[PDB]
Formats: sequence, C-alpha cells, structure tokens
Amino acid sequence: GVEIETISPGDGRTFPKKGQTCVVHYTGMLQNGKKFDSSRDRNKPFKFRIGKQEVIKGFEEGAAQMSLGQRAKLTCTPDVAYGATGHPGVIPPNATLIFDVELLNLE
Repeated sequence: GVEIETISPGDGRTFPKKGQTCVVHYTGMLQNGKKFDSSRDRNKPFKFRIGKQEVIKGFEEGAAQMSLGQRAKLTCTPDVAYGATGHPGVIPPNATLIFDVELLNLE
C-alpha cells in the first residue's frame, strides 16, 4: 500500500514512463525513529530508470503517481520492502518506511 501525500507545486502532466531515467532527492525516515538514508548529504541524486526492479516496490510505484517538480510523502507497508527479510543492521524486519521524495527528472 503506497499512500501519497503530496506537497502541491509542479505541473501534474509530465509523467514517468517505462525505461525513463529520473533523478530524485529522496530522504529516508523511520516511523517513530531517526533517519536511515539521505541523498542530500552525498549530493549525488540517485539517477535511476523505471521498470527494472532496482529499487523496492514501495518506492517504485510512488514515483509513477508523481510529476515534475512535485514533492510527495511515501508510506511503505512492510510486505513490499523488508518486513519479512529486514536489511541486516540498517532496516530491522517488520518496519514501516517513510520517504520524503522530490521528483526532479530528466528524459
């Protein structure tokens, strides 16, 4: 369950398609916990394409429901990212994921 909470401004018409590489200033956040990831610190804003299962499934479907300039707020259920496995040392199992995501794409 991907539940978008959008900070408004953008265009609402430039939508990502298959095989299009998009650039995201994402920000990881744990519910009732601290940060666990940030693309703003490295200043390397994570060039990735659409449709190759590189990212987790909760992060993947949230980007297709956005547009250029927009600023959503992901809330990932544990079943789509790590809730059975748990990323060892960084993401414990049965974890609810929060992401501040800005979509500033190209292509």
